[PDB]
Amino acid sequence: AVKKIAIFGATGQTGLTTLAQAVQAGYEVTVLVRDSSRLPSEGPRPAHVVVGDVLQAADVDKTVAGQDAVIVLLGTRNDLSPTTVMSEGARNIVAAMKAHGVDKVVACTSAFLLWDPTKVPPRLQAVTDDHIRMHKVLRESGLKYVAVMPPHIGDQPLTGAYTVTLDGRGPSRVISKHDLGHFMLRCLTTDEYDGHSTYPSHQYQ
Ligand code: NA
Ligand code: NA
Repeated sequence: AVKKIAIFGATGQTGLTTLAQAVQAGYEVTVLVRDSSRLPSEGPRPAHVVVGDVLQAADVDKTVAGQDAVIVLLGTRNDLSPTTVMSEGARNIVAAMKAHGVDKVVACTSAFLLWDPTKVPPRLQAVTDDHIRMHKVLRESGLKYVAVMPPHIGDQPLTGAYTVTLDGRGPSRVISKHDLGHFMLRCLTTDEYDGHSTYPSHQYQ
Protein backbone atom coordinates (compact mmCIF):
# COMPACT_ATOMS: atom_id res chain seq x y z
CA ALA A 1 0.00 0.00 0.00
CA VAL A 2 0.95 3.69 0.18
CA LYS A 3 3.12 4.52 3.21
CA LYS A 4 5.67 7.15 2.04
CA ILE A 5 4.38 10.28 0.29
CA ALA A 6 5.73 13.61 -0.92
CA ILE A 7 3.60 16.76 -0.63
CA PHE A 8 4.34 19.76 -2.87
CA GLY A 9 2.77 23.04 -1.83
CA ALA A 10 2.56 22.06 1.84
CA THR A 11 2.91 25.65 3.10
CA GLY A 12 -0.24 26.88 1.30
CA GLN A 13 -3.66 26.92 2.88
CA THR A 14 -4.84 23.51 1.68
CA GLY A 15 -1.28 22.18 1.90
CA LEU A 16 -0.91 22.87 5.63
CA THR A 17 -4.04 20.99 6.61
CA THR A 18 -3.33 18.20 4.11
CA LEU A 19 0.10 17.85 5.71
CA ALA A 20 -1.26 17.73 9.27
CA GLN A 21 -3.93 15.21 8.28
CA ALA A 22 -1.40 13.04 6.43
CA VAL A 23 0.87 12.87 9.47
CA GLN A 24 -2.12 12.07 11.69
CA ALA A 25 -3.14 9.27 9.31
CA GLY A 26 0.28 7.63 9.75
CA TYR A 27 1.95 8.53 6.45
CA GLU A 28 5.72 9.02 6.34
CA VAL A 29 5.65 12.48 4.75
CA THR A 30 8.35 14.38 2.85
CA VAL A 31 7.79 18.03 1.90
CA LEU A 32 9.66 20.50 -0.35
CA VAL A 33 9.57 24.07 1.04
CA ARG A 34 11.49 27.31 0.49
CA ASP A 35 12.03 27.86 4.23
CA SER A 36 11.54 25.19 6.88
CA SER A 37 10.24 27.77 9.34
CA ARG A 38 7.07 28.06 7.19
CA LEU A 39 5.97 24.74 8.66
CA PRO A 40 4.46 24.54 12.15
CA SER A 41 6.97 23.84 14.90
CA GLU A 42 4.35 22.13 17.09
CA GLY A 43 1.78 19.40 16.56
CA PRO A 44 1.96 16.85 13.73
CA ARG A 45 5.10 17.38 11.63
CA PRO A 46 6.47 15.60 8.56
CA ALA A 47 9.20 13.00 8.73
CA HIS A 48 11.43 14.73 6.14
CA VAL A 49 11.89 18.33 5.07
CA VAL A 50 13.67 19.26 1.84
CA VAL A 51 14.48 22.96 1.55
CA GLY A 52 14.51 24.05 -2.07
CA ASP A 53 12.44 25.19 -5.03
CA VAL A 54 9.86 23.22 -7.04
CA LEU A 55 11.19 25.01 -10.14
CA GLN A 56 14.59 23.30 -9.65
CA ALA A 57 14.57 19.77 -11.05
CA ALA A 58 17.19 18.42 -8.62
CA ASP A 59 15.36 19.75 -5.55
CA VAL A 60 12.19 18.03 -6.75
CA ASP A 61 14.12 14.81 -7.44
CA LYS A 62 15.35 14.64 -3.81
CA THR A 63 11.72 14.99 -2.69
CA VAL A 64 10.24 12.32 -4.97
CA ALA A 65 13.00 9.74 -4.35
CA GLY A 66 11.74 6.75 -2.41
CA GLN A 67 8.07 7.73 -2.31
CA ASP A 68 5.01 5.61 -2.97
CA ALA A 69 2.80 8.53 -4.11
CA VAL A 70 2.82 12.30 -4.60
CA ILE A 71 0.32 15.01 -3.62
CA VAL A 72 0.52 18.29 -5.58
CA LEU A 73 -0.98 21.49 -4.08
CA LEU A 74 0.94 24.20 -5.92
CA GLY A 75 -0.43 27.69 -6.29
CA THR A 76 0.69 31.21 -7.15
CA ARG A 77 0.87 32.84 -3.69
CA ASN A 78 -2.40 34.63 -4.69
CA ASP A 79 -0.79 36.29 -7.73
CA LEU A 80 -3.22 36.40 -10.67
CA SER A 81 -0.60 37.40 -13.29
CA PRO A 82 0.26 35.22 -16.29
CA THR A 83 2.48 32.47 -14.98
CA THR A 84 4.00 29.08 -15.61
CA VAL A 85 5.05 28.33 -12.04
CA MET A 86 2.47 25.56 -11.50
CA SER A 87 2.91 23.78 -14.80
CA GLU A 88 6.71 24.00 -14.66
CA GLY A 89 6.63 22.64 -11.11
CA ALA A 90 4.41 19.79 -12.29
CA ARG A 91 6.83 19.12 -15.18
CA ASN A 92 9.66 18.68 -12.68
CA ILE A 93 7.49 16.47 -10.42
CA VAL A 94 6.47 14.18 -13.31
CA ALA A 95 10.07 13.96 -14.55
CA ALA A 96 11.26 12.81 -11.12
CA MET A 97 8.37 10.38 -10.75
CA LYS A 98 9.32 8.83 -14.10
CA ALA A 99 13.01 8.57 -13.19
CA HIS A 100 12.22 6.82 -9.89
CA GLY A 101 9.28 4.69 -11.01
CA VAL A 102 6.73 6.43 -8.75
CA ASP A 103 3.30 5.93 -10.36
CA LYS A 104 0.62 7.69 -8.29
CA VAL A 105 0.00 11.44 -8.28
CA VAL A 106 -2.98 13.35 -6.86
CA ALA A 107 -2.94 16.95 -8.03
CA CYS A 108 -5.14 19.96 -7.49
CA THR A 109 -6.11 22.37 -10.25
CA SER A 110 -9.56 23.99 -10.21
CA ALA A 111 -13.19 23.45 -11.13
CA PHE A 112 -12.79 26.03 -13.91
CA LEU A 113 -11.28 23.21 -15.97
CA LEU A 114 -14.80 21.69 -15.91
CA TRP A 115 -16.58 24.93 -16.93
CA ASP A 116 -17.59 26.11 -20.34
CA PRO A 117 -14.53 28.21 -21.31
CA THR A 118 -16.84 31.12 -22.21
CA LYS A 119 -17.90 31.39 -18.56
CA VAL A 120 -14.50 31.47 -16.83
CA PRO A 121 -14.18 34.93 -15.20
CA PRO A 122 -11.60 36.95 -17.19
CA ARG A 123 -9.71 37.97 -14.04
CA LEU A 124 -9.00 34.28 -13.33
CA GLN A 125 -8.14 33.31 -16.90
CA ALA A 126 -4.34 33.56 -16.55
CA VAL A 127 -4.22 31.28 -13.50
CA THR A 128 -6.68 28.93 -15.23
CA ASP A 129 -4.44 28.89 -18.33
CA ASP A 130 -1.59 27.53 -16.25
CA HIS A 131 -3.85 25.04 -14.46
CA ILE A 132 -4.77 23.78 -17.97
CA ARG A 133 -1.07 23.49 -18.83
CA MET A 134 -0.48 21.62 -15.55
CA HIS A 135 -3.37 19.22 -16.14
CA LYS A 136 -1.97 18.52 -19.62
CA VAL A 137 1.46 17.68 -18.14
CA LEU A 138 -0.11 15.24 -15.72
CA ARG A 139 -2.58 13.67 -18.17
CA GLU A 140 0.15 13.15 -20.83
CA SER A 141 2.56 11.56 -18.38
CA GLY A 142 0.89 8.15 -18.36
CA LEU A 143 1.16 8.09 -14.58
CA LYS A 144 -1.82 7.12 -12.40
CA TYR A 145 -3.20 10.62 -12.03
CA VAL A 146 -6.21 11.82 -10.03
CA ALA A 147 -7.20 15.29 -11.24
CA VAL A 148 -8.81 17.12 -8.29
CA MET A 149 -10.75 20.15 -9.59
CA PRO A 150 -12.24 21.91 -6.56
CA PRO A 151 -14.64 24.86 -6.55
CA HIS A 152 -14.09 27.81 -4.17
CA ILE A 153 -11.96 26.65 -1.22
CA GLY A 154 -13.35 27.78 2.15
CA ASP A 155 -12.30 27.71 5.81
CA GLN A 156 -15.15 25.62 7.23
CA PRO A 157 -14.22 22.95 9.78
CA LEU A 158 -13.53 19.41 8.59
CA THR A 159 -16.70 17.39 7.92
CA GLY A 160 -15.52 14.29 6.02
CA ALA A 161 -19.08 14.33 4.62
CA TYR A 162 -18.63 16.01 1.22
CA THR A 163 -19.81 14.83 -2.19
CA VAL A 164 -17.34 13.57 -4.81
CA THR A 165 -18.52 14.19 -8.39
CA LEU A 166 -16.77 12.31 -11.21
CA ASP A 167 -15.94 13.91 -14.59
CA GLY A 168 -18.22 16.91 -14.18
CA ARG A 169 -19.37 19.73 -11.95
CA GLY A 170 -20.96 18.92 -8.61
CA PRO A 171 -23.95 20.46 -6.83
CA SER A 172 -22.14 22.86 -4.47
CA ARG A 173 -19.68 25.61 -5.35
CA VAL A 174 -17.61 25.36 -2.16
CA ILE A 175 -15.32 22.87 -0.44
CA SER A 176 -13.52 23.44 2.85
CA LYS A 177 -9.73 23.34 2.68
CA HIS A 178 -9.91 20.66 5.39
CA ASP A 179 -12.34 18.50 3.40
CA LEU A 180 -10.25 19.05 0.28
CA GLY A 181 -7.12 17.80 2.09
CA HIS A 182 -9.13 14.88 3.46
CA PHE A 183 -10.15 13.96 -0.08
CA MET A 184 -6.56 14.29 -1.41
CA LEU A 185 -5.55 11.63 1.13
CA ARG A 186 -8.53 9.40 0.28
CA CYS A 187 -7.24 9.29 -3.29
CA LEU A 188 -4.10 7.55 -1.96
CA THR A 189 -6.15 4.60 -0.61
CA THR A 190 -7.97 3.75 -3.84
CA ASP A 191 -7.36 3.54 -7.58
CA GLU A 192 -10.99 4.19 -8.50
CA TYR A 193 -10.42 7.86 -9.38
CA ASP A 194 -7.30 7.25 -11.49
CA GLY A 195 -7.66 8.89 -14.88
CA HIS A 196 -10.78 10.77 -13.81
CA SER A 197 -11.50 14.33 -12.82
CA THR A 198 -12.97 14.75 -9.33
CA TYR A 199 -14.98 17.66 -7.92
CA PRO A 200 -15.37 17.59 -4.12
CA SER A 201 -18.06 19.87 -2.76
CA HIS A 202 -20.36 20.23 0.20
CA GLN A 203 -23.20 22.27 1.64
CA TYR A 204 -21.92 23.72 4.94
CA GLN A 205 -25.15 25.46 6.02
NA1 NA B 1 7.38 27.23 0.75
NA1 NA C 1 -19.39 17.28 -5.57
